[PDB]
Amino acid sequence: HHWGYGKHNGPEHWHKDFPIAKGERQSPVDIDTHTAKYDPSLKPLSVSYDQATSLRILNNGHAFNVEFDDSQDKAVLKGGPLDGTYRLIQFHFHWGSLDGQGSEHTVDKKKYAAELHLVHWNTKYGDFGKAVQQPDGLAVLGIFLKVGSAKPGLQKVVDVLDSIKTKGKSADFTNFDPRGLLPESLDYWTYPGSLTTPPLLECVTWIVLKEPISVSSEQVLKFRKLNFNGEGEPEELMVDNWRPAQPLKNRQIKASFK
Ligand SMILES: CCOc1ccc2nc(S(N)(=O)=O)sc2c1
Ligand SMILES: [Cl-]
Ligand SMILES: [Zn+2]
Repeated sequence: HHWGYGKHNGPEHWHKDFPIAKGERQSPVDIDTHTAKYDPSLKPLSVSYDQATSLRILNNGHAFNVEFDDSQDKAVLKGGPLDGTYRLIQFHFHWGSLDGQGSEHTVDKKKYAAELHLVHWNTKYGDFGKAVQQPDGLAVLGIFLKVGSAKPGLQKVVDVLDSIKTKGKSADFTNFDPRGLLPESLDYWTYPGSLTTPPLLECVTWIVLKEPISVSSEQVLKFRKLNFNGEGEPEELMVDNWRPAQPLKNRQIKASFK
């Protein structure tokens, strides 16, 4: 066995191996724009990716991760609801089999075609492994993707996917600039949550941007050519690798705007 997104190992099954799946601060969640409240206590959000150093791209059987060198303070996220410095370690996406679904977070129940997750760990914990043992160990910047005009900055990623079609495959991926995946506005919603895939640890401060980026149908279609399976195994297209919205419970989503 092994958790996945299928009928017999999907999200509704995760709680068995990972009881925290029914926890008090699970992600993703639906973002009710009318209930979210503007928070003046939020400081300006700062995304500094100018010195970002990508190293490799990997198909881990659930999605593909563009990994970065986080041995030094380069690509960092700070400000907003965050206290201290968070360092970028990797980014990945969640997408659907159709344009009408694919995102994990939803806005007023609306599902986007995909969602980009830029993962960062709190530098005061030394490293990622230690950060995931803390309630404020991680910060994930989420960006929605809608199908429309192509996103130039994403093409380098889509063009390397052919080399990592199956689970376990990786490829060198240096000099990729994540700044090319950001929308114009940094307006966002924020709330305390968790990792959206096992181990589903509740160590994440979520920062979801309001403005989605546009990607072309051609670009997302290539995402859908990836495989969940390993080389030589029966083909199971990597699509719908998203977890649905979870109970908000005792939480309040704050807005950085209006
Ligand atoms: C220790 C294994 O590393 C992990 C495991 C799950 C996980 N989920 C996310 S997400 N979808 O951004 O909430 S990033 C991440 C890193
Ligand atoms: Cl299936
Ligand atoms: Zn994710």
